[PDB]
Amino acid sequence: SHMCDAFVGTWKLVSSENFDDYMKEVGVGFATRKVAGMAKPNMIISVNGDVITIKSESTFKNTEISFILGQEFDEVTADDRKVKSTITLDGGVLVHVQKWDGKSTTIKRKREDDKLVVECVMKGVTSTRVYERA
Ligand SMILES: COc1cccc2onc(N)c12
Ligand SMILES: NC(=O)c1ccccc1
Repeated sequence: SHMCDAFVGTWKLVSSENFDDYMKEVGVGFATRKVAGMAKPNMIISVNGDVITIKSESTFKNTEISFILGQEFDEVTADDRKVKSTITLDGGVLVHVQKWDGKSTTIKRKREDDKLVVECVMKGVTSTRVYERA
């Protein structure tokens, strides 16, 4: 077993709050905000050795990242930013920091009851996205 065990599986989006405002703060343009905001992604998390893979699949886009904790990687986000990302585990929370163009945003993923709660923060704006097992 490893502690990241509790994240592994297939998850479906069940609620979202403030995501349009988060996207505005990140710099996402109108059309992508509307279509991305409509999406109901599944999140598929797996682990093989030290490598964690997170896939996010929707009618809008299918994305995939694989990474080792603490080891930076380059990521093309669903909104087409080219970012430098680092993901760590802090007290049981996956903490994903994206850097680009002198800006930064942080996405936290945590298990709470039977949910996987995703908190996205850009400056003072937070969006909370709740997933449940598929
Ligand atoms: C991280 O992936 C997403 C985050 C937010 C909305 C999304 O729509 N399609 C996606 N793959 C997606
Ligand atoms: N999984 C999500 O819904 C998500 C939203 C925004 C940024 C990263 C992930």
